[PDB]
Amino acid sequence: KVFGRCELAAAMKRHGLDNYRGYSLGNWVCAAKFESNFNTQATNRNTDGSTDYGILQINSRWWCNDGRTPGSRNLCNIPCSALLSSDITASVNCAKKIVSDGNGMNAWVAWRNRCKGTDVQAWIRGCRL
Ligand code: NA
Repeated sequence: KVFGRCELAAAMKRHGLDNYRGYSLGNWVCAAKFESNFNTQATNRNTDGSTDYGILQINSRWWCNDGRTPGSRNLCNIPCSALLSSDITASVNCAKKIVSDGNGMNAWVAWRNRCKGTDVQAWIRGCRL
């Protein structure tokens, strides 16, 4: 599913991301825009052999199981395919583990290079929240 911008925020707000570990909701919308273009079926392979999955591009070296990432962990205890659902629940729940790992949102490279320090409230403007 490809979310609309305001529709995504509603989904994120309802699942408890607004101000989760102190990141305002706009940070999470901005990170989804630049990670996946709001497309829940986004996948991207990396040079190490890992793959990033779903609306927040969660990586199979640490976070989910894809059966092809040798030696990797599965810290969210999910198959990477769950991250591709139209229902974002599994993505959000895993995201909350990742941001709580010590480096905050810097674990998302698009966030660090395209959102951090920018006017991220602009991503929720106009929305009925
Ligand atoms: Na893995």
